[PDB]
Amino acid sequence: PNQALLRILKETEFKKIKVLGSGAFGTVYKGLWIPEGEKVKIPVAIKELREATSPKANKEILDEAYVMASVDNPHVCRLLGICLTSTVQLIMQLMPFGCLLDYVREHKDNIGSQYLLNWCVQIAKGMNYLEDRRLVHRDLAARNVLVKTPQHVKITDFGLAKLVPIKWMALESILHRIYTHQSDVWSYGVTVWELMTFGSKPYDGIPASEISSILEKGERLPQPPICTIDVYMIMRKCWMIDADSRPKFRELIIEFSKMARDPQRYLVIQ
Ligand SMILES: *CCC(=O)N1CCC(Oc2cc3c(Nc4ccc(Cl)c(Cl)c4F)ncnc3cc2OC)CC1
Repeated sequence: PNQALLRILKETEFKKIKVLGSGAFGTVYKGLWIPEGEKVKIPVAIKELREATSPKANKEILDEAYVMASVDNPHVCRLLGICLTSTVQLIMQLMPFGCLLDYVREHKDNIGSQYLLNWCVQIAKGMNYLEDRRLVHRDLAARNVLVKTPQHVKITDFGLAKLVPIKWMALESILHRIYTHQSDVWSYGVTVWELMTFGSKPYDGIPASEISSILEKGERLPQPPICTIDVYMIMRKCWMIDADSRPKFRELIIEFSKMARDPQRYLVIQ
């Protein structure tokens, strides 16, 4: 473990400025990092996890935090600092444009095929890096991809589950609680479907308990109108029951990179 990669922050070093979101996990804020002895105010995001009733020990938390601090890839968010008190507070660079799911929903009219394909490439690059580190994300979804700038996105919330999204999970994860890189590939396929539909809800209106029976019967998310069969076939391959028959993230990089070269060929957008 490279301890230098992770800053242990003092409560005086950072300030919460505004609420960005809240959920069962806790609260996420926009704030400022003001390291002592420096002349800079750094915009950051601060995530405060809900106070644990039987928390993991501080040693265990730091061990996971070191892993999150060691991620070095342009398409995966890195843990910048941590503050451990009654709660766990995580500090990361601010991604000013928010989650990609909100972004595609707000910009449905103005999003072209090259943007969409470039995002697919960047997401697969991030996931491939995590696989290279032998790390399983387990919660990839459009809501967990953040927009640093419109053409630079990063996968977030890695390791947060350690420290249930049935509609993004591979069948084996639902039935047997098995999570692997190939189950991440299934989630990747759903994430791409979210983007191609400009933020539609997958299996809209269907209860979580019914999803597995839908998947067992061979039903899958429908082909988005803008996707050519070439793009849809890739998405469908991510949803095969046999996990090893799904594409590899390394393969997804190559395919979407090729399509990104001729976007109008692979996406038909008004
Ligand atoms: C859009 C889906 C949704 O409702 N939300 C996701 C984005 C949230 O707004 C922003 C969050 C961040 C984060 N989040 C974050 C994730 C992991 C970790 Cl460890 C940490 Cl410390 C985080 F802060 N990170 C960076 N920038 C942003 C920016 C956001 O909006 C500008 C709201 C809920």
